[PDB]
Amino acid sequence: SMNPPPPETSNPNKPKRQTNQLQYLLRVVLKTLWKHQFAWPFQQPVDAVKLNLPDYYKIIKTPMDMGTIKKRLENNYYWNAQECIQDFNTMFTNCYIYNKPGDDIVLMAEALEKLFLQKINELPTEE
Repeated sequence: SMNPPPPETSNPNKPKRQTNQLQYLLRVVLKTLWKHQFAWPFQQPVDAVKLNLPDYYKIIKTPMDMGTIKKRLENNYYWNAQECIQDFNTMFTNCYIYNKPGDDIVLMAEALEKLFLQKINELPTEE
């Protein structure tokens, strides 16, 4: 029922880069999803205590959220675009695992994921 430590956003001995694709992931993809009317549940780690979801971190063992992704992008935490794309996909998948079809939170994730897919479709060639 207690909250775990959040995913790391800093790690000096992890190799990292700022590729043009990673720049697009921050300036286009994250920016588009972050400003959306449905972004708010995804802007920080799930607080299982305040939300009274004591089973959340029993079911979701690889948590991810856009607050973490934002900090990772701002901190140049990633080596490549695939790592960041995986974080977005983990975030959406976690929501679909924990919740059920038609739940408000699932409808919100679906709207954000549609925009994610539209933006990823125009990911530039590396570089």
